[PDB]
Amino acid sequence: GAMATVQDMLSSHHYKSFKVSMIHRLRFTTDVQLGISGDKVEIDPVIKQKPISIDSDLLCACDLAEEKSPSHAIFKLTYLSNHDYKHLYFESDAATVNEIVLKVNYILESRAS
Amino acid sequence: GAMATVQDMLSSHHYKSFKVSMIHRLRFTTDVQLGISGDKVEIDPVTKFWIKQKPISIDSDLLCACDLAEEKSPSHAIFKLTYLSNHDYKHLYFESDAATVNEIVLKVNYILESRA
Repeated sequence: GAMATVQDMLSSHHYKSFKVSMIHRLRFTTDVQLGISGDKVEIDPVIKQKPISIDSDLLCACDLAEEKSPSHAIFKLTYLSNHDYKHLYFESDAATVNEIVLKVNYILESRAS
Repeated sequence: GAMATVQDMLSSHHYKSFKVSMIHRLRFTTDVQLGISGDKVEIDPVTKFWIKQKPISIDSDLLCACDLAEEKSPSHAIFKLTYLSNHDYKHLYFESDAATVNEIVLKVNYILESRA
């Protein structure tokens, strides 16, 4: 019904941050805070260590890339940056990863009317 | 010794599969079975927003090179396979223990060397 749909929209678009590790190369990762809302995705350190800030309208996709075990999953976020697709990869435990992938797709899917 | 090394040359083109990690975008690994014989090289991966891994089949006559990329410990080594696919060179990276890796690299290069 209308209450449940509104509540799910609030809940998927509210800002929420997640402690994940960003993967620069095979086994070279840094710990980050990944902040996601309906308006922006931000990546801040807890190789480039300048914060990253992406307008949510420049996001393209967010997919699960590998789930190893309940405690190790990797996902890939794709966005536009000065006219090219870039990919960021992060890993965390599998429940966290699945929550993040669903939240980002729920925001991509909400753009249509 | 010499006769085991000659047995390995004799059997170099026979089918053998290895359980190794394929490295994706120089960032993470997934587990594959890498089947190698003188006929071809196959990579077969061993959940609604899931990046699908398609099986890869390469005719051995499109292989170009197989090179140890680095050896970290006895426990981690990485090799690179290069091949021609629709007119471009493609490169795949795999890692496993050093013993497995050295065995694959030798086997693939015996296969490339036997062209004649």
